[PDB]
Amino acid sequence: KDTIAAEHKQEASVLLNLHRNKINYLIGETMARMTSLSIAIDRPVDIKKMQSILEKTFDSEPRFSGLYFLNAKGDVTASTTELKTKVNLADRSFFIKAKETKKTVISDSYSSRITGQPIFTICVPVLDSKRNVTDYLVAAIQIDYLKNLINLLSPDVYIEVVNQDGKMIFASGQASHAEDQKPVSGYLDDISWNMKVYPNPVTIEE
Amino acid sequence: EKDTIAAEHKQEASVLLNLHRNKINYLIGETMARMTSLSIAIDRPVDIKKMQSILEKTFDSEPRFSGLYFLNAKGDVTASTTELKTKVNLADRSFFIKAKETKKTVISDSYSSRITGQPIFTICVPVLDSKRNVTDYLVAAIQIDYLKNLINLLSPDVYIEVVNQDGKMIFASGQASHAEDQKPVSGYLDDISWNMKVYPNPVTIE
Repeated sequence: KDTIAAEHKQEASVLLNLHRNKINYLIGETMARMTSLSIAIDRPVDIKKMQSILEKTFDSEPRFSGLYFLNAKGDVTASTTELKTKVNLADRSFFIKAKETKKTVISDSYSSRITGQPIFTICVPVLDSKRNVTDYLVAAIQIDYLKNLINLLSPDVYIEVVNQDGKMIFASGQASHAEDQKPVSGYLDDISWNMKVYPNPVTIEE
Repeated sequence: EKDTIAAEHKQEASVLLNLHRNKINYLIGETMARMTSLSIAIDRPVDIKKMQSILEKTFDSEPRFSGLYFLNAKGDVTASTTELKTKVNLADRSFFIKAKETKKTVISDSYSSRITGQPIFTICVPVLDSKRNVTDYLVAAIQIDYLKNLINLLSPDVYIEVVNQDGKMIFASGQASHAEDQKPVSGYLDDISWNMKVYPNPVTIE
């Protein structure tokens, strides 16, 4: 029984690596796209050009809740989501941190002010020649997209992702599959979310 | 007995194979993403002075690149992170030929850089006008050494080999003597036809 259990633990550890890599790739690639956009856009930014870019970047990319451009004040000035009212994001932690650090920020999860759904965001400050922040690129990723990705590959195993405060980010599978099991866990690269993959129990065969 | 520890050594070679393939696949995917976002963000028609600055900013602090270049439709290098001594034309390169014909991103096999003289592989992204004619090319050359050092840094003590589809050695990490009497766990990368072979460690006295 110890031998099958050990196979099951190794399998869980394989899934842990597989699924974290998928998420790390999505996050990393998005950081790289937003960074390249911030570098290549011609100053001063033409807002209709930026709107076109965001739409083209968004197109056929289910990972995104939306892509947005903000002015120095945090007003959303371009948006893949058709906005019904003016939106300002200056109060968001990621915005406060991006402004302060003048570096890319990857936020914890929260409920989108624009769509009402759970997202997390990658924010890249756009700088002028004097290193002053003039604008912000914001890529909002849909948490549910990540969850569904994992669940489709691994429907029969219980996987949890939680943040440092212990907030559930998402959970995939039936928690019952986890009974009497200790999980195999590990953090993501760009955000301190911890993924826990529970090994499946040893069945009657044996 | 032995067979049980050998099975563990094999599983860890498999873990390493996936770790390292994931790393290189990410590097290639991220670089493609950076180049495609660049072509989308920049004003058209492309201004060569602005492209030159963008390439320098992209290249700066990126050990991965041998160099970044922009080619005109004839294959002349028109922007370059590498100081050029004479005119350079890459129209004879296989990747250029395939990029021109397919009008899609191409990833090349390894070769010796005409510009730096070092072993590299390149990622080439054609730039198209409104009517889908190819007018220019973005070229990102990555140093093989960078990949080799990347693998070595993670796994000094195990023998790993990367060979292309024809059996040409791309690079090896570690001492070949560690592979003696072992069968490798192997797999191809995603976007380039290189096969990575990770040899498990021998069973020790313990």
